[PDB]
Amino acid sequence: SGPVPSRARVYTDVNTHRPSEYWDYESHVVEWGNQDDYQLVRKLGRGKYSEVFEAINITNNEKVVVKILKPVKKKKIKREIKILENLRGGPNIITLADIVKDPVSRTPALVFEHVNNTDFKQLYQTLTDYDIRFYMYEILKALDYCHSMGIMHRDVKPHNVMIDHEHRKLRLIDWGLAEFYHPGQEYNVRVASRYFKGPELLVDYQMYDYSLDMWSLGCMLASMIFRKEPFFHGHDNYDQLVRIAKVLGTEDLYDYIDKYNIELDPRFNDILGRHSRKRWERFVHSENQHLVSPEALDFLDKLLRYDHQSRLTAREAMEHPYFYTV
Ligand SMILES: CS(=O)(=O)NCCCNCc1ccc(-c2ccccc2)c(Cl)c1
Repeated sequence: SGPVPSRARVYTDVNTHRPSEYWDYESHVVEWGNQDDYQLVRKLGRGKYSEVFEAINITNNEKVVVKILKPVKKKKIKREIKILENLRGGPNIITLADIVKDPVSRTPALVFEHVNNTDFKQLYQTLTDYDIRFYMYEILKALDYCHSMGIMHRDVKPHNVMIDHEHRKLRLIDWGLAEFYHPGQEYNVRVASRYFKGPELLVDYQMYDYSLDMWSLGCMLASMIFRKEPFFHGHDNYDQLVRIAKVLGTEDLYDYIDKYNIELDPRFNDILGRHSRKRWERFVHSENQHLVSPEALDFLDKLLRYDHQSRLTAREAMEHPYFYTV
């Protein structure tokens, strides 16, 4: 038979009921601006096919962020531009302000609202249980919103979450891997960053949905409340599944792959082994006990499930008792 088909439990047909103009990014008409309105200040980082810079919009003396894209694949740039335009104004979503080209080098660049990020390697051991609840809820607002718009982010991780702690401002960034969800579509599993990859990706189950972002969110929450970064520390994509199996156990892994009739890659034969299901309390230690609670453990247990259909949706997650104090 092949693998059993699957579809999202929420926002299943949002793109189906919309015109082609919304989701057909290949037909989208991009109108470039003039990069002369912007003066580059400093480098903020470097990605696989992008260099991010802090800049000045000289026409109003306002700070902006400029992402210069290595134009490796045109279809992918068009996809990101369309999704960004589509999501513009959503809660906690980076705002694409302009799209410009270097008049001379002709390289594409995306211009965004400036976010004053506070350091990730400093924003730790000062953060409280309340702060973790607060920021997790702000990320869920972003996720429920983009999922409601028929988009899955597919690269949820701490590097893609910008926080201005002084102003308690959060922005979900880097929509370069984002995609339109269409029920029954088979997607490329070479998405997300290793530590944040959902079991569906590691077993090569192509018919995934929004729930993939919910696995990634669980990995970020686990690393935050247990002070273990990353939580699942795989050295490769095959080893990544083994690290998950050391926590969730091999019994539920076999239940998952049987339910979807997934063929497990021969490379897992000699590395998977047998593992018991671990209790979440096993990860509580003196360094992290002030951040852990029965509510946090119950919430995590509902996100970190092999079965992508059994994971909380972003809206069910926002209703969880872990967020009653927010
Ligand atoms: C250089 S750049 O483009 O600004 N990127 C760099 C991003 C820096 N990340 C900052 C970050 C992201 C997430 C969380 C987090 C908060 C609550 C729950 C889970 C995670 C924290 Cl503490 C810090």
